[PDB]
Amino acid sequence: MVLSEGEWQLVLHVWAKVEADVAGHGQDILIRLFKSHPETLEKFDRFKHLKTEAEMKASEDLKKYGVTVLTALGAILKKKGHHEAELKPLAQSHATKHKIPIKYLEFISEAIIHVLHSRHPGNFGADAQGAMNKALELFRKDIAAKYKELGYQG
Ligand code: HEM
Repeated sequence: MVLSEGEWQLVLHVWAKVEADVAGHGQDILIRLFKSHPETLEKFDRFKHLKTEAEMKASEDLKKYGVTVLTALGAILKKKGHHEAELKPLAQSHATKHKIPIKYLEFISEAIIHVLHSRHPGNFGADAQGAMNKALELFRKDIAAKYKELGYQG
């Protein structure tokens, strides 16, 4: 797939708002993911024992990971599709060490779109949400193709 420059503009305009508070957005997104799809919390040995949202909110480890995820994804989005280098080490670790099925990447993509819609309604109208969705589909598609080269396709 290929996004037009106007679609990348929409994606990078709302991402610039997320970047004013990377740790807060990271928390919201992961909590939305774990509340919606609790099976995903099991991949985290660091904090799969968390039982409630309150515990999740108070976890410093969870907030750190949120920053890790959003910083890596922000660097990929800013490439505007030229992200081959960035995707290599990510696809290897998620396919061979963590073992994250593509389906889980779809789940976190939904959680991102939900939180942007909640926090940034004025910069996340239908067109900007369609463009973010396209940017995340592109990301999943390219990661899925690398999983396959790596021997995992999950
Ligand atoms: C937007 C999508 C995602 C991005 C950009 C991302 C990025 C990262 C980065 C940069 C790391 C640390 C370096 C490395 O291990 O490669 C990491 C580690 C990890 N990721 Fe993610 N990730 C994403 C989705 C997921 C999902 C959906 C799951 C699980 C349901 C997952 C589970 C893990 C695990 C278990 C670790 C190890 C954490 C540790 O113990 O510190 N990732 N991820």
